[PDB]
Amino acid sequence: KETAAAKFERQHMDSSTSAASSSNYCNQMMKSRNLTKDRCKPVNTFVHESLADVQAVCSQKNVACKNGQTNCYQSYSTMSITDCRETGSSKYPNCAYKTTQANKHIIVACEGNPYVPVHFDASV
Ligand SMILES: Cc1cn([C@@H]2C[C@@H](O)[C@H](CN3CCCC3)O2)c(=O)[nH]c1=O
Repeated sequence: KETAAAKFERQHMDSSTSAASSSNYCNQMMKSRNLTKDRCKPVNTFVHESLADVQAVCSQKNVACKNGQTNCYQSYSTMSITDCRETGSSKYPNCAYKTTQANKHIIVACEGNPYVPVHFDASV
């Protein structure tokens, strides 16, 4: 069974590229990480930093989560990320995405022992 920590890694980690992420990136990545299986997931962010660096965000700047919970943390440094957002003409099962690379602070929710990222909240 997939732990919440594992699901965060599958959905949100891509340390293998620094972000040279082509226009193709989101179409390929959303599919291979199984985010287009039951529907087209509308919005999803991939972080291009080490797992150690992203996990360390759980000990960084504590900020309110969008849902009002208090277990969110914003990175002190900007990180290389790619936002994937569904196009208007995207129709399941042919999920289509706009790929946008940026350098931004990430906000993640953390839980558990060890205290690790389990949700991607936002980038700022
Ligand atoms: C704003 C933003 C949201 N997401 C997320 C991942 C997943 O937690 C979220 C789905 N939310 C669930 C309720 C509202 C939307 O899209 C991202 O992956 N990147 C973002 O920049």
